[PDB]
Amino acid sequence: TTPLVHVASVEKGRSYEDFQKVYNAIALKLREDDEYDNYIGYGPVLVRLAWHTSGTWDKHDNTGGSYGGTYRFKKEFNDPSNAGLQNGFKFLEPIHKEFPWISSGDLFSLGGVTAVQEMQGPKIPWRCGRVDTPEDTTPDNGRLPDADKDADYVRTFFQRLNMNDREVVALMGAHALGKTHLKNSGYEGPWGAANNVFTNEFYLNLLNEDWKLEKNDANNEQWDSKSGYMMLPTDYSLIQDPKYLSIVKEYANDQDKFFKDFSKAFEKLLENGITFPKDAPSPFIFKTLEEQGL
Ligand code: FMI
Repeated sequence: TTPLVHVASVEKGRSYEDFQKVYNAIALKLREDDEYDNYIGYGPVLVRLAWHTSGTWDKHDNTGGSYGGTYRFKKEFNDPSNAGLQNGFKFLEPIHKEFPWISSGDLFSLGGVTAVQEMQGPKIPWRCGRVDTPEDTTPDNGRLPDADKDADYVRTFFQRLNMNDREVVALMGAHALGKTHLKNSGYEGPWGAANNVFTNEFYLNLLNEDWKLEKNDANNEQWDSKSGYMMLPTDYSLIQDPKYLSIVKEYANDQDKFFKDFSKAFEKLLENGITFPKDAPSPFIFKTLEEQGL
């Protein structure tokens, strides 16, 4: 029961070039399967997948986390909190088939990095080495957060993932991506207009839109704006709490600062629970398809 240690182990003989190839395959498929979710594309769901497979981590005993790639097991696969992520997993299936040597954890996390970068977000340094672990290492459902709570809940919840106020506010900025789907979470609507482009729009919308607390078709409360945008109760709590509000304003006024902070927090999130040997490769920074002329 003692807190186990997960040491990163580089996939046998693999290096930067090998992972850039996986990144490219993911990016090329993101470009090809552009019709998904009313042309939003698979970018957003891949980011959510990367986060959900990492967000089960508990700093107290190092259980859960991105290391094991346990989402491939039924218990986690069927977590109500992961409803809808099967689309992301299906997307990665052909990728894993072409590169069977990559671990599940590395693939799930790399999918998130690839999505953010291809959607014009900041570069996210990424490290390889996650190793698949047995089905009995799969964390129980209920470790992922709820969206119907307030700022105090958010702050306390994220302490389990060792994230502070700035890290939490920065991570939530990813909600500029995709949308909520009534069938998956009991919420409906997008947070903004640039559904598949990574920008700081989440913060601008929180501050500039005229929000009204309404009930959706699932009988859940959510904040709506005449522009057709929505915010979860937890999203809105970021402007209700004075400390979170200050940070929201900072990111709404500094795109570069948001990109830099999100990059650090996202990499941290994807690496929580992993021990990287002193002589492990330095983090990889993958070139986008655009940068490669592909
Ligand atoms: C890594 C960034 C990130 C973080 C940190 C983070 C944190 C948290 N998220 Fe969020 N998320 C991200 C990225 C990130 N999210 C993305 C990209 C989406 C869009 C998914 C899609 O469009 O398919 C979504 C969609 C989504 C939805 C709609 C799901 C659906 O109906 O398909 C809900 C209800 C929530 C709830 C919550 C919280 C508030 C409760 C778990 C929360 O704490 N999210």
